[PDB]
Amino acid sequence: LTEDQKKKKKEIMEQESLWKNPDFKGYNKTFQELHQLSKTFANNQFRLALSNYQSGVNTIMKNRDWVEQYRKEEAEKKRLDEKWYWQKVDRKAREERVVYREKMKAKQDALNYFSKAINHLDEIKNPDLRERPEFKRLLSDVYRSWIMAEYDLQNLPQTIPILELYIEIDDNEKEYPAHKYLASAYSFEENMIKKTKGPDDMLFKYRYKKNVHLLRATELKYGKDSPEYKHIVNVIN
Amino acid sequence: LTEDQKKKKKEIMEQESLWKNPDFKGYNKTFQELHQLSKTFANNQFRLALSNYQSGVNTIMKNRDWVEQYRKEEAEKKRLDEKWYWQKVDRKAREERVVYREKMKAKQDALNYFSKAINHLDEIKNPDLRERPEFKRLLSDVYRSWIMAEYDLQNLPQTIPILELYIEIDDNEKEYPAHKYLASAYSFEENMIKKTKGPDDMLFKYRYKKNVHLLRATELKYGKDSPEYKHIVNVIN
Amino acid sequence: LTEDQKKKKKEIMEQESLWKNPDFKGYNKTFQELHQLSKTFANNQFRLALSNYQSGVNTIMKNRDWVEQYRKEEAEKKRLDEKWYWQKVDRKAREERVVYREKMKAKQDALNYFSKAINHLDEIKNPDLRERPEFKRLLSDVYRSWIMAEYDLQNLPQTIPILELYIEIDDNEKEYPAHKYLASAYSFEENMIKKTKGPDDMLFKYRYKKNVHLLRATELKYGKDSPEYKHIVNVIN
Amino acid sequence: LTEDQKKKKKEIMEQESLWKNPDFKGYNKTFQELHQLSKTFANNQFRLALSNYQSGVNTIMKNRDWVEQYRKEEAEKKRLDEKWYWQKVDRKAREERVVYREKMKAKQDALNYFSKAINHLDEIKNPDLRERPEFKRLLSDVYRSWIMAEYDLQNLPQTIPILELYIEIDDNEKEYPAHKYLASAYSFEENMIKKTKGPDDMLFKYRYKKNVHLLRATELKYGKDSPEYKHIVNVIN
Repeated sequence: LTEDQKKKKKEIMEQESLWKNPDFKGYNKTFQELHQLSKTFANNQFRLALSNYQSGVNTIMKNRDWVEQYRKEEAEKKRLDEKWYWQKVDRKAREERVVYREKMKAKQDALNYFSKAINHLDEIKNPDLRERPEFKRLLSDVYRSWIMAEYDLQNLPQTIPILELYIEIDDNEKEYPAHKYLASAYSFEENMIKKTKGPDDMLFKYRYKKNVHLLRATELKYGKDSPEYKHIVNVIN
Repeated sequence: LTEDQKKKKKEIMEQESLWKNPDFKGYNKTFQELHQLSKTFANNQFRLALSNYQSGVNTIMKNRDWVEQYRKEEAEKKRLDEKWYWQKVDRKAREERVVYREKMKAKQDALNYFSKAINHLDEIKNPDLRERPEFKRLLSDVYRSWIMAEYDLQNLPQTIPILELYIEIDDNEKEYPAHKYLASAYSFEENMIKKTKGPDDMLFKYRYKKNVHLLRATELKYGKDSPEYKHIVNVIN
Repeated sequence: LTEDQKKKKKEIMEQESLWKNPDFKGYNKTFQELHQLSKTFANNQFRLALSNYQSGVNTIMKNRDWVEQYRKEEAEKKRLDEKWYWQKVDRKAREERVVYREKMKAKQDALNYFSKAINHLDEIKNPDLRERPEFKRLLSDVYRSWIMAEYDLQNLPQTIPILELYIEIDDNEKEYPAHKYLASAYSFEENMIKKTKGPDDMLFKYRYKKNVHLLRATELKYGKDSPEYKHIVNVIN
Repeated sequence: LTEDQKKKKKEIMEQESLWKNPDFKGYNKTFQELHQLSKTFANNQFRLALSNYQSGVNTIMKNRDWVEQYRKEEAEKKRLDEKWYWQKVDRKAREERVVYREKMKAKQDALNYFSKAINHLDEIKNPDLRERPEFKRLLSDVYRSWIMAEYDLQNLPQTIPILELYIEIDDNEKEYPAHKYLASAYSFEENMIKKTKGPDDMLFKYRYKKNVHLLRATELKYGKDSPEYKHIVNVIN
C-alpha cells in the first residue's frame, strides 16, 4: 500500500465514476460544473457548444424516462391472445424492437447535438483558447457521452475514432476505462473479420490494437511489474 | 336466446375449458375421472395406456414448475457485467434459449409417453372394446395433450395429423377449439409455402383446409345463417 | 363545443400537466423557463430563491433514482431464509419501511430548501417587484412542489395552508387540481375528526371547506349549470 | 468424514427434502407411494384417511395456483388513481390482505380434511394395524402437511401440539427439521409472554422447551461433542 498505489485505487474509482451510466445526480453535477466553466471562459462559441451538449444529454435523459414508462405500460396490459409459449416470446420480441427503435432515434438526435457542440468548438480557432482547461473539459465530456451512447447500442466500431480522439486530450490516455472500451471495440472488429473471413492484414491490425489497449488498461489499474501486468505481457510475448 | 343458443354458449365455454392450459385443479379432475373409467373398463391395456398418459402429463406439470423456479433464480442474480443495453438484451436472449431448450426436452419426454399410451390402446383389438366411452375419452385426452404440447412450442404442422385424428373421435368434430387450432395450423403451412415460394398445389390445398376449419369453427360457435357465418361464406364465395 | 368549452378542455389538460409528477422533461422545461425569468428579473434575492428551489427539486429527483436503484438491489437478492409466506410478507414490509424513511428524509431536505426559497422571496420588499410575473411564477412553483412533496407521503393536513396560499396567487384560484387536492385534504381532516370523535365545530368546518373546493373543482372543469355542477349543488342543498 | 458423518450429511438433506414446500414432483411422488402402501395395507379406514389427506393437499396445491393467477391479474391492471406514493402502498396492502384471506380459507379447508384423515386413522383400533409402517407413514404425512400449513401463515403456537405428536412417531424424533420448527414455535411463545408481560412460569417453560429443541436440532445435524454442540451447551450451562 504505497502513496502511489493508494492514489491508484482512488483514481480508478474516480475514473469508473466518470464513465458511469447517466443518472440525475451525475447530470446535475456535470452541468453545474460546465456552467461555471462557461462563466470563467466567457466565450460565445463555448456557450453554444455547451448548450448543444446539454440538449444532447437531455435527449438521453428523456429517453431513459420514456423506456421505463413504456415498459410499465406494457406490463399493465391484459393479454387475452397469449395462450401459447411462442406468443409470449413473440410479444416480448416486439416490445424489445419498439425499445431498440426508440433508443436508436434518441441516439441519432443526441449525436446530432454532440456533432453541433463539436462544430462550435471547431469555431474556436485561437490556439491559446483551445489549450484552456475549460475547452478540454467540455471536449472530453462531449466525446465521452458520444462514445457511451454508441457503446450502449452495440455500435462498437463507431466508438473507435471517438475513443482515439478522447485519449489524445490532456491526460485522458491515463484512463483505464478509455483503454478497456477501446480494447473491447477492437476485439469486436477482430471477431467481425474472423466471422466474415475478412483480410488477414485487418485481423492482425485489430488483434494488435486490442492487445495494446488491453495491456495499457492492465498497466494503469494494476501497475507495471505486478502479477496482472507480467501475466498479460507473457501471453502476448 | 333459444334453447339451442343457450346450449351453444354453455357448450363453447365447456369446450374452451377442455382446451385450457394445464393447471393443478384440471390435472386432479382429469386423473380422478380417468382412474374411475379405468376401474369400470377393467382392461389391462387401458390401465397401461392411462399410466403412460399420466406420466406424460406429469412431465408437462413438472416442467411448468421448473420454468417458474428457473425464472425466479435468474431474477435473483446481481449482474455486475451489464452496463450496456445490448448486454441485458443478450442475457435475456440466453435465458429464453435455456427455457426453450428445457421445454423442448420436456415435450420430447411427454410425447414419448403419449406415443406409448397410443401403443397400449393399439393393443386393444376387440372392436367392441374400442367403441367403449372409456376408450374414446382416454384417446381424446392423449391426442388433446399431444396437440397442446406441440402447439405451445409453435410446432403447428406437427399438430395437423393429431387434430385430424382427434376430430374423427365420437362428436369431437363439433368442437370449436379443434377447428380453430386446425385452421391456424393450416394457415401456418399456407404462409410457409408463400414464404418459401413452394408449389401452388400445396398453397391452394393449405388455403382450402384453413378455410374449411375457419368456416366450421364460425358455424359451431355462432350458428348457420348468423351475421358471423354469412360473412365468412361471402369472403370465401 | 363552444369557444369557451374548447378553451376549458385544453386548459384542464394544461392544468393537469402543471400538477404532473416530476420527470426529466418537466424538470428541464421548468428550470430553462425559470432561468430566463431570472435573467429578465435581474434581482439578487430572486436568483437566490431560484437556486434554493432548484436544490429542493434536485433532492426530489435524486430520491426518485435512489428508490428505483434500491428496489432493483432488493429484487436481485437470493432469499435463503424465506420458506414461509409470513417471512416474505415481513421482508417486503421492511423494504417498504426503508423506502418510506428515505422518502421522508428527502422530503425534509426538499422542504428545508423550499423554505429557504420563500425566505429569499420574503426579502423582496418593494411591492412593485412582488407583483412581477416572474415573482408570482416562482412563488407558485415553490408552493406547488411543496404541496406535492407533502401530498406524496400522505401529509394532507400539512398541504392545506400551502394550497390556500397557492390559490391566492394571480389566477391560481381557477385551477381545478388546486381545488381537487384542497377538497381531498379537507376530507382527510373531516375523517380524522370523525375517527378521533373530535369536536363538532371542527367536523362541520372541515366538511364545509371540503364541499367548497369539491363544488369549485366541478364548476371549473364542467362549467356552471352543467349536469355535473347541478348534481353536486343538489346533494349539498 | 466417518461412515456415520457421511450418513448424517445425506440424512439431513433427505430430511430437508421431506420438509420442502409442496410442488408438483413432490406431490406426485408422495401420492404414488401412499397409493401403493394403501394397496398393501388393504384397509378401508386407511383408504378413507388417504382420500381425505389427498383432498387436503389438493386444497393447498390449488391455492398455490390461485395466488399466482391473482398476482398476475393484479399486475396486469392500469392504475389511473395512483399518482401518490401512499396510494400504491395502500393498494399493495389491499392485495396482500386478499391473498392472506384466501390462504386462510384454503388452510381452514385443508385442516378440515386433515382432521377427517385423523378421524379415519382413529377408527383403526387393532393395535397390530396401528404399528404398521403404512399407518405410521400416512400419520407422519398428515401431521407434517398440517404443521406446514399452520407454519406458513405464522400460526406457530398451533404447530406445537402437532409437532409433539409427530416426533413421537417411529424415529421422527431423529429429524432435525422437526426440532428446528419446534424450537422456533416455542421461541414465538416465549416472545409472546415477554411482549404481553405474561407469567414467569410460562416464560421459563417456553424458554426451556425452545432450548431443548434448539440443542437437539444442533446435536442431530452436527453431532455430539462437535464445535456446534459444545457451543450451544456452554450458553445454556
